[PDB]
Amino acid sequence: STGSATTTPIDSLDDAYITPVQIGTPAQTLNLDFDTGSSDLWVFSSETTASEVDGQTIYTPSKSTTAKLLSGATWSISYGDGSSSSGDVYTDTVSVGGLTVTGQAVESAKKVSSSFTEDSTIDGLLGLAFSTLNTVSPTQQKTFFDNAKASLDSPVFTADLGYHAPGTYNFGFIDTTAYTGSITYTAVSTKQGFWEWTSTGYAVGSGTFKSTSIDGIADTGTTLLYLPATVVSAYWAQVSGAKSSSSVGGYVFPCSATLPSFTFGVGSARIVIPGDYIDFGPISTGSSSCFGGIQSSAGIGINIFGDVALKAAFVVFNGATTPTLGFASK
Repeated sequence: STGSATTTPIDSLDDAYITPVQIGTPAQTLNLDFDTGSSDLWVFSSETTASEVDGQTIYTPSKSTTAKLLSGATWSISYGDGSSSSGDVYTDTVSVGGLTVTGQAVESAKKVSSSFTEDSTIDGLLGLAFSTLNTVSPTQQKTFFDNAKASLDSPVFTADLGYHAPGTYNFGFIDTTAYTGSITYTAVSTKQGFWEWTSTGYAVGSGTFKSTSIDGIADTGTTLLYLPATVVSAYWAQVSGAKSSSSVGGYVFPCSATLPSFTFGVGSARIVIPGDYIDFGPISTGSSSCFGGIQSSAGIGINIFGDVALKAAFVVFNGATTPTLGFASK
């Protein structure tokens, strides 16, 4: 089997991407944030505290003939941005782009933090990291991908995120028309539960490539590219007037600037992030200070190849017995 679903930016900045997902019988379609940095499939629901729902579409398990309470199971998750959610668990049929999993754990939110409530476009998350990170207790649950894997033509999914445009998540096949040149594969460590890999270095603009190992995670659920302070300083030093602002929470630059590209290494291959991808616009409406899309990972504890980086590539998440990651230009 295979699946193929279009993923769409939630706003003009590509802050996140939503993908329609069919849950239950008859289908209830919710728009979920596919997150390769976490491992819970959770949804706004008929159980979510009413004051914490503001425009989201909710899953109502009582209206699904295939929903079953997973008795005694609870979940609670905190994300890197400080947001959080928790609740109880149903099993139900879940389909993505024509690919169906029966008995999927669908984590129903009883509580969500402010950032979730305030984002009316995101009806929940669909985790695509390794199932070892799943938060369901006392019986940990599998991700949608883990459940689908045995039925898939090939044990893979791909992320093809657009810049200011829709893109695609495919399950079970590699669309050879969706990228240019060849795919370069690189080793993954699952030790921390993430799609963790080591970039071979970077370049700023037309500068020389610096060969250096950068361990980080491929995380579709993080907007920006978070890298070591040395790397980030080298990038922003090439933008006149750019500076790190403690008050704003990172590097800012004059909105009048033209940003250089940023290249990262994948083995001997090179992925180029155009300068425009690194512009996250005014820090507040009407400001002439713009927020940067490359930020320091210092104090996160991990480097994160988020959407800024991933959207510059066609990315293969190979979930074979020995997992790997592939990157191609597109």
